[PDB]
Amino acid sequence: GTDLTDFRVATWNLQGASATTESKWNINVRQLISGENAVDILAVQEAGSPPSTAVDTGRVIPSPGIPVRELIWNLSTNSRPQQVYIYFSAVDALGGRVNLALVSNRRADEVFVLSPVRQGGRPLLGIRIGNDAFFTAHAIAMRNNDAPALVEEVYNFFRDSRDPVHQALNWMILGDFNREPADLEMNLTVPVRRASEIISPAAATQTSQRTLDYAVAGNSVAFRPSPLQAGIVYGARRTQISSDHFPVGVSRR
Repeated sequence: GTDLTDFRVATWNLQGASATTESKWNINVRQLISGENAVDILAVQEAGSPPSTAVDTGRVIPSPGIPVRELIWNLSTNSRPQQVYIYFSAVDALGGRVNLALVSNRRADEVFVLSPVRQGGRPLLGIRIGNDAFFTAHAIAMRNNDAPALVEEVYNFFRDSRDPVHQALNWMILGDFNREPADLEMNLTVPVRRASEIISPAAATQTSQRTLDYAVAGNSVAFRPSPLQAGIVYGARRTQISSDHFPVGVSRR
């Protein structure tokens, strides 16, 4: 119990494309995951292609026909955070504008790959570190979209586990839900509402003043609210990155 507060996590839709993401990874993602205020886990949407120097470990990951690879990314041989692990899903083997990733400063103990909940939707990619699981999500930009069903899929996945320790993992879904926080909350079933909390920043997370990028923390057997808060990473700076979404960080209030 009392888990998620040990981690600084974040989510960023970097609006990347497979052919041109080198700077967004080698500069912008690198800055989020290293240095004095590094996040431990970063969820990425529209991830493009991973850094050219990150190398597949060959880890065998069970998956229901969804591409997923573990890569090691060596960042330095001095700077405290020396290497990180990337879990990358090429969603399209074609244009590549809706790929997903998780970056972590610890190897994943377990990797989760859950199927899309709607035709044309993205899968859910998650990792477990100890008693906590973290997912990256990218709901469809449409009216009345798949965000509630994505959250419901994660809640049911853990509830249905045969192992009681897996049923009680603390989970967090970080992503671009493509609807505002209250709009997601009101469209969840009663048991999922009572078993989770939405953690969202007070500010807009994209340039159109909408709050679309945030986190849902939950536990499928015994939920207790966590003292977590979300904020805009770099909210105090005027940034010139080629994404219309801002990174959103989550950690203890």
